[PDB]
Amino acid sequence: MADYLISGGTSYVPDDGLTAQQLFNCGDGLTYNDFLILPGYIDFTADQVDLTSALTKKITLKTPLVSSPMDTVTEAGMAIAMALTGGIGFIHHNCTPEFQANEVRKVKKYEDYPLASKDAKKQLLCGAAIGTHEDDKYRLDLLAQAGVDVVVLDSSQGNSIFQINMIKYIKDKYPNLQVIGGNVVTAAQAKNLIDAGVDALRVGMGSGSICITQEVLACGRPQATAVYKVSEYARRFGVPVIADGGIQNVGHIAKALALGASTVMMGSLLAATTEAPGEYFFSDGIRLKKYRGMGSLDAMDIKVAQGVSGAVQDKGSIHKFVPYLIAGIQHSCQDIGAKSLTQVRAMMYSGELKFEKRTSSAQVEGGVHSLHSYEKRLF
Amino acid sequence: MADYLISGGTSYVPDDGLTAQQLFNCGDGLTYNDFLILPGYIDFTADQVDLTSALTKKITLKTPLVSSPMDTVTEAGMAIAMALTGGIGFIHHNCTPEFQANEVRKVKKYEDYPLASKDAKKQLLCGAAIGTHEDDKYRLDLLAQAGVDVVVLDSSQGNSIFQINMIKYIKDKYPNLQVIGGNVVTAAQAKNLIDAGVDALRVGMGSGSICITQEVLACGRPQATAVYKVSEYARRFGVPVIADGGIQNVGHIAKALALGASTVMMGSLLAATTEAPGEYFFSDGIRLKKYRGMGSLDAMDIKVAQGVSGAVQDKGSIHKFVPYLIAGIQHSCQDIGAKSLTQVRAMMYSGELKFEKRTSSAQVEGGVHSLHSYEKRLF
Amino acid sequence: MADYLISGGTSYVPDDGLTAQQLFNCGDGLTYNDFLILPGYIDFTADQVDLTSALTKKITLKTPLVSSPMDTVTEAGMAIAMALTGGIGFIHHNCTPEFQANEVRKVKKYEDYPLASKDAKKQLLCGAAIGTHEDDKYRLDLLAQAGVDVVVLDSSQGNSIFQINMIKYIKDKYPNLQVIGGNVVTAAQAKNLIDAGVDALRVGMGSGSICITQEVLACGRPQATAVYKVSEYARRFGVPVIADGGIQNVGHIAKALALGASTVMMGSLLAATTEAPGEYFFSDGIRLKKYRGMGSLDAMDIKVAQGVSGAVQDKGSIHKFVPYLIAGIQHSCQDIGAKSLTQVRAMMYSGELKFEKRTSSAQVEGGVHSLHSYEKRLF
Amino acid sequence: MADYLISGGTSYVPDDGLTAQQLFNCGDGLTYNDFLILPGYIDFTADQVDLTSALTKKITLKTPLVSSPMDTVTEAGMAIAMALTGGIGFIHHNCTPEFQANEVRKVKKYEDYPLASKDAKKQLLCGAAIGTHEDDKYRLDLLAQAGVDVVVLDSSQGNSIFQINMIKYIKDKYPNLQVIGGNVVTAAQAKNLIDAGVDALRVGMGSGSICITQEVLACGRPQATAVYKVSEYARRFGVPVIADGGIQNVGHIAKALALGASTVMMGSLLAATTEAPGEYFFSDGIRLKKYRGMGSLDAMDIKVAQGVSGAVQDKGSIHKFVPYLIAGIQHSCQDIGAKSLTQVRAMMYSGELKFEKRTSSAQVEGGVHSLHSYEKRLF
Ligand SMILES: Nc1ncnc2c1ncn2[C@@H]1O[C@H](COP(=O)(O)OP(=O)(O)OC[C@H]2O[C@@H]([n+]3cccc(NC(=O)c4cccs4)c3)[C@H](O)[C@@H]2O)[C@@H](O)[C@H]1O
Ligand SMILES: Nc1ncnc2c1ncn2[C@@H]1O[C@H](COP(=O)(O)OP(=O)(O)OC[C@H]2O[C@@H]([n+]3cccc(NC(=O)c4cccs4)c3)[C@H](O)[C@@H]2O)[C@@H](O)[C@H]1O
Ligand SMILES: Nc1ncnc2c1ncn2[C@@H]1O[C@H](COP(=O)(O)OP(=O)(O)OC[C@H]2O[C@@H]([n+]3cccc(NC(=O)c4cccs4)c3)[C@H](O)[C@@H]2O)[C@@H](O)[C@H]1O
Ligand SMILES: Nc1ncnc2c1ncn2[C@@H]1O[C@H](COP(=O)(O)OP(=O)(O)OC[C@H]2O[C@@H]([n+]3cccc(NC(=O)c4cccs4)c3)[C@H](O)[C@@H]2O)[C@@H](O)[C@H]1O
Ligand SMILES: O=c1[nH]cnc2c1ncn2[C@@H]1O[C@H](COP(=O)(O)O)[C@@H](O)[C@H]1O
Ligand SMILES: O=c1[nH]cnc2c1ncn2[C@@H]1O[C@H](COP(=O)(O)O)[C@@H](O)[C@H]1O
Ligand SMILES: O=c1[nH]cnc2c1ncn2[C@@H]1O[C@H](COP(=O)(O)O)[C@@H](O)[C@H]1O
Ligand SMILES: O=c1[nH]cnc2c1ncn2[C@@H]1O[C@H](COP(=O)(O)O)[C@@H](O)[C@H]1O
Ligand SMILES: [K+]
Ligand SMILES: [K+]
Ligand SMILES: [K+]
Ligand SMILES: [K+]
Repeated sequence: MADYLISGGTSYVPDDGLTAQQLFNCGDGLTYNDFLILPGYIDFTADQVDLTSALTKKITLKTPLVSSPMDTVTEAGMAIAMALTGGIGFIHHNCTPEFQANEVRKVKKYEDYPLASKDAKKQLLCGAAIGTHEDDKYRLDLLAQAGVDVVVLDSSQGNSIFQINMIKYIKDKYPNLQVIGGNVVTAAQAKNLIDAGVDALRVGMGSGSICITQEVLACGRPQATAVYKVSEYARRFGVPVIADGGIQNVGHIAKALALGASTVMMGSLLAATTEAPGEYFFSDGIRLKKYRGMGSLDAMDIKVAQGVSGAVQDKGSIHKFVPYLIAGIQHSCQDIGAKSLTQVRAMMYSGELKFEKRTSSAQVEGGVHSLHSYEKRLF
Repeated sequence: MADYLISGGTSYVPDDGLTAQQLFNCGDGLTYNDFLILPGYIDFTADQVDLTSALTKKITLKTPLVSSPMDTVTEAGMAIAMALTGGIGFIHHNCTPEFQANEVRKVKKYEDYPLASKDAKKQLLCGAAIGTHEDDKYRLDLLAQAGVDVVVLDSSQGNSIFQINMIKYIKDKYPNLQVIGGNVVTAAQAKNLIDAGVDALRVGMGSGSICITQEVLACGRPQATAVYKVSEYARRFGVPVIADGGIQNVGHIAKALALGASTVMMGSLLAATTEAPGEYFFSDGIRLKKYRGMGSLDAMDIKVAQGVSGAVQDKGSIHKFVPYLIAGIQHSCQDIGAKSLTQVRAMMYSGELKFEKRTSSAQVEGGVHSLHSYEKRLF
Repeated sequence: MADYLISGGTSYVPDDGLTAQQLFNCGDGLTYNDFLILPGYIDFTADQVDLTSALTKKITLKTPLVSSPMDTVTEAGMAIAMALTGGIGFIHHNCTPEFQANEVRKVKKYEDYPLASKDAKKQLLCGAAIGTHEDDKYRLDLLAQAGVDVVVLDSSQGNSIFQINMIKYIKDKYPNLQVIGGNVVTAAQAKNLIDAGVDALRVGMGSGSICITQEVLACGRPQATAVYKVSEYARRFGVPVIADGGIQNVGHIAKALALGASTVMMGSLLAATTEAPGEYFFSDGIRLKKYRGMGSLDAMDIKVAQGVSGAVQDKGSIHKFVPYLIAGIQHSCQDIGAKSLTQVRAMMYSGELKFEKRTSSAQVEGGVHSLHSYEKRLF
Repeated sequence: MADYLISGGTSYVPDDGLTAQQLFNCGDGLTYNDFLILPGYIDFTADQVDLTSALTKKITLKTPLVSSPMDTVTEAGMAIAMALTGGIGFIHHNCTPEFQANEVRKVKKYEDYPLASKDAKKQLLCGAAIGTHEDDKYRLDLLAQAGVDVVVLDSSQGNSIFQINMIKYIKDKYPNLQVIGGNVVTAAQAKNLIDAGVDALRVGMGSGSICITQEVLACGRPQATAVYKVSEYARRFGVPVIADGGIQNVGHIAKALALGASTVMMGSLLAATTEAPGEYFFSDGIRLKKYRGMGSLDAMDIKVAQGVSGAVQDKGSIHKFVPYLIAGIQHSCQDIGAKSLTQVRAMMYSGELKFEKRTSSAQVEGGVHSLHSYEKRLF
């Protein structure tokens, strides 16, 4: 009958809101806080949401969470905790190659965690970072001998001849080793690195909490727009994206995933956790832990500093914080009417998922307001 | 793996062309010849295309073809042929009520045609037209006694209190009789008639081959835009649309169906057929049959004429012409990558189906050109 | 000094006109006659212009001219003449496989023409057309045994599972045989065929002089826009384009090449030439030769005709007509300030080359006007 | 082959971001902090970047850095240091003509610095400022007798008959003396001054750190837009531009140079340096030096004040600060993929260089955020 024959029985949907393509075609240079995702239809419970994510072409994780390769964020303990909770961690390289290899070995030889990320031998997955310099090759070798599963080329500007040469060298010498390229914020850089043969991209420049690259070199891009554009280009070749930098809350993670990113990497949000490197200290009755950019003078100690050093308040253990992030992501997916992150991205690329801009007054309204005092308890 | 997890395994589609919503949002006042449908992907043969169409809320036809209720187009013979070939015909009402009832009876009592349109009693479906005047009520009664399955309220401007009153009267006295309202070209008229309780809409004003309403009363609308807008509004309430007027070739039928119409009604294209009323004559060696608008002075014989009278060249029998139209529609559906008209409309409403405008030079290029002489043989 | 340091010594260029990207982003559905190329700077003579063109990934021609695979256009003689003059011809397949193979053999065994197109063995290059049906495979084999250098899959709508399967079969059985896919007018079809592994694309649908596909199936695209879009997509993967259909004069060839096409294929312009198949006849004192679409009822003799049959006036020998086209293309390149077609396309993609739209009055002004009578002698 | 013939072998570049022309055609009134430069491709080291810049038509500097002619910024010592480090300084004129001439003489008679800016006699380059009043002529004479190499006409609004008359007088009496006109923010003012015969333009009004002209007289322009527009007009006649005012960090210098400026002049950034005039003092444990606008009541002591007076924190010696600025500019050039500032401007005018807007949230993200405390050490 006509009820089905007119358009296939699918009840029409009133057109309200903007698609991601429309939102990011205005050239406004948007970030996470500049927009919201409109709600959809709910016919499932939050606990049924699947957060399985692809870190690289061949590596798949049960959660989209990744720890940044920073000397104040990720060491063997942080990597072990992230792998157990369903994510992965990248060991920093501001150390001797032997120390990094030893940390990787500690991660690999570690012995309920149903979501634990493991390799074919039931060993916890581990990542590591290397540079684009000649010495890094030796470092890579040691990391290869320690059983590292994936390596990320660490650089503020990854579209360089040095990085392409290193990618080709790695692929020739270690064909089975997954390689992540970055950082990039434009489609041209992504094209160059994908042609080089990378298995994933790391997207972000200037958005880091401890980053001052934008005001020093005038180079960067708003995080949300960069994520959207790079993910849209990379999806044409089946290359996943890691949104790196600018993450402050679960909402940012959900927005990054909805815009095309397959994984999200956080430095500050995981900083000051128990598993993070360093020891807690006290200042004015507040418990804090050090957190610094790898380009800050302290980290590298004419030198042009690209980062700052400071402190972050204690957040507890990873084993309690990560489940909260997982629950928040699941609830966001339920609110937008998606049973999986893959479905979220499919809806966004198909135009089903709708977005809306936020004015400054809209941002004020969205946050806490009109209260004499209040306390915020996330969980 | 990433090949499926990024967006669900559906290979991305480059964005090329305009959606129907984009095409008809420019306010250019487009007709059929002003645009083309872009080709898609073929993974089936043309003969598998299903042309099942909904004439009304409860009446379904195996073909989308309908014959206009005109004194030079549709009588008992034309209706019988159209029903046998898979369509339906509406008996004109420029005659006594008894004559129209007798024609309806002839259609109903008629005794391989696999696509034949039949009612629950295996009797050929038949339609009829009535006016919005007091006398028409009596006419309707006779048509009801003859077994008519559907009635169309014939008027150049159907958004009138008289038509709404007649619709309510029919629904009260004949609850099981399907009623078609029209003609309308705007969403407001469609809203009024749908609220009245019509089972289908007849869309078109000024586009008829024998119509001069636009130049006499300055009232009308381009056919393609009217079809799109009225169909888009009516789909919200499950009300099918009959695109009436302006059809000159199979391409026009395909375009009308793709823009939202569930059926297409033709007066001139079926004129001069063997089953059409009247007798053939000869002029300058050309075999012709009369064809006139119901608003022309001849048809109604101060009077304001809204149509003209003339002649149309012979086209043969319906039993050979209609199969050609069916084959052409199937081939168009295959070219645009749809296995059914329902799928065509679903794709158009979902944005998958793409369109492109045509400049005057584009129209010239599309037609036959750069030939000293030629002969056109459709089939 | 400042004369060079400000911007590198390159004198600034006033911004006047539109780039191709700007021109074809308006969604107006433009054809060749709807726009003009603005002149540039001349610092060379016309005879220095290089017309070297890439027919496929591995086949390069000294001229961009190709003869269509039509039963009234290209046979052994036409192919031989085109190869000698610097182009190439594709043997039609509306014949027995043995006849086509014999024509290919005649072309291959033919024994000053400095621009002659030859293979590694100094044998004239020859192309042939095949269908996407099961029988065509056998045909292909014979064409392979006759020494054909390139094969084009002939279809009005080339984005089909059948064509992809045939492409894969050819690449598996004949890895060294160049394959041309088509016809396509959108970037999605081009993506599918390029992923299948074609070596070149054939772009055009509805623009043929003897084509009525647009009015019968409502499917097609304006030629210029299709050429631009498909060429822009294909250039990303190094796949050349053959603009097919709608060519009436040298200006159209130049426009097609400037919009991204690597070669141009003409059916009507080369029709009625001495080397074309068939015999001349006389009508009202005019010497004409037959020319028909391969989809016309005559060519294939329910059948849905997609072409017409007619006659075209005599044009002389190919050996005199082709040099005129070469000279005209060279003069157009000189006028737009390019020493080669490669440079033309580089300028167009870089935005240096500028275009302007043409109104109908502009088209009238561009043509001959305000004369009581005149005679047009091209050369 | 096709790899090179299609477009010349240059791999296509995905279109991402806006050109400067597109960015500044929106009429949004942008400043430095409102946009970012997108990264490019790196195939060289930062130390190979050439910062050679044209101060005027005939004067070329090895660095684009200039010191403002202010009584709290530039005296003989500051000029000597700037010339030694590769820039130049302009002696202020809020003093007796004899004092200014003596300072110029001190600069000229000063006796490793490979980048030192020297004249044909191996004497350090020196600039000076004069007004548009009758007395200034005498001042000019003394400055001419002291060996000044370039003179800048100091005025908040340089498009005046007085300034044009002074320019003509200088050119008539001192044909070989380079003259800088300003200040201007629009293309009409630039046209007038260029027609007068200036050798360079000084661009800025309302952007100074100590300037309140915008709120007092309602006259001014955002700095970035003014720089872009004036530079674009001046480049047509080979006239360089000095971006004056609004510089707070290296990123601002890089942005100003990328938008068309040939040199950058800073008052506040060089204020409180050791070579700056005045003596350090202490306030609340902070070491500060005075810095005031030349239009402030203190500087000129009804009077309409156009500037304010205050203090700036100590920054150290010029010989250490300037190298940091040079290194930062080089790193920015490397990040955007340019080996020289000339190449940067050529890329920007050709559209190769891309830009992106910044929302307020984008600005917040770009800066330091999400830290309990931190310390910023530039170098
Ligand atoms: N084969 C090569 N031959 C010759 N020349 C080469 C070669 N390869 C690169 N160059 C050039 O030398 C410069 C150096 O810069 P890179 O080594 O590329 O690191 P970087 O730019 O990210 O940070 C800046 C400083 O931070 C310190 N640090 C330590 C550990 C980790 C990080 N990670 C990050 O900060 C970020 C990651 C993601 C977003 S930020 C930073 C270190 O001291 C750096 O110098 C460039 O010009 C380059 O082209
Ligand atoms: N209860 C009512 N009480 C009082 N006043 C009423 C009432 N009801 C309507 N009026 C008003 O009287 C006028 C008459 O006009 P209608 O009867 O509505 O027919 P119409 O406007 O289509 O054509 C015009 C003339 O053609 C002749 N004719 C004969 C047979 C069929 C057609 N079909 C068509 O032509 C078309 C169909 C689709 C596109 S064209 C035409 C006839 O002689 C007409 O007068 C209007 O003002 C109206 O409001
Ligand atoms: N393996 C397969 N198994 C099953 N079903 C298949 C398979 N493969 C395709 N089908 C389907 O059967 C139909 C047939 O159509 P095709 O063979 O694709 O040719 P076509 O559509 O271009 O022209 C139309 C008619 O012209 C005649 N003719 C003869 C020689 C050359 C041409 N060249 C052209 O005209 C043009 C070239 C460029 C622009 S026009 C035409 C012939 O009689 C045709 O039937 C389609 O539905 C298709 O999907
Ligand atoms: N031949 C002439 N005959 C007759 N009338 C003339 C003639 N020439 C100009 N007038 C008119 O008299 C007024 C005076 O104004 P100017 O002398 O043009 O200086 P100014 O407007 O920049 O600053 C304002 C006050 O600051 C004090 N001061 C001292 C030293 C340096 C500066 N430099 C700056 O501040 C800036 C530079 C770049 C951006 S700001 C300022 C001084 O006391 C000023 O009066 C105008 O109306 C004018 O048309
Ligand atoms: O020193 C630095 N300068 C600039 N960016 C940095 C530096 N150190 C780390 N980053 C980047 O900023 C990210 C930290 O993001 P966040 O802490 O979540 O805001 C890291 O994962 C790196 O991509
Ligand atoms: O006399 C008339 N004046 C105006 N419209 C008419 C008249 N007669 C019929 N029509 C309409 O025009 C249609 C004919 O369309 P066509 O003959 O396919 O061009 C009919 O089905 C009516 O909707
Ligand atoms: O019968 C047909 N129907 C539709 N298109 C055709 C037919 N025959 C040839 N063509 C196409 O039209 C082209 C002829 O272009 P033209 O003769 O230069 O205008 C051929 O090369 C085919 O691509
Ligand atoms: O008193 C003033 N009122 C307005 N502008 C001034 C005044 N003094 C200096 N300026 C301008 O402001 C610039 C200082 O820029 P900044 O200190 O880098 O922010 C100088 O080079 C002059 O162009
Ligand atoms: K709120
Ligand atoms: K045509
Ligand atoms: K003309
Ligand atoms: K930041």
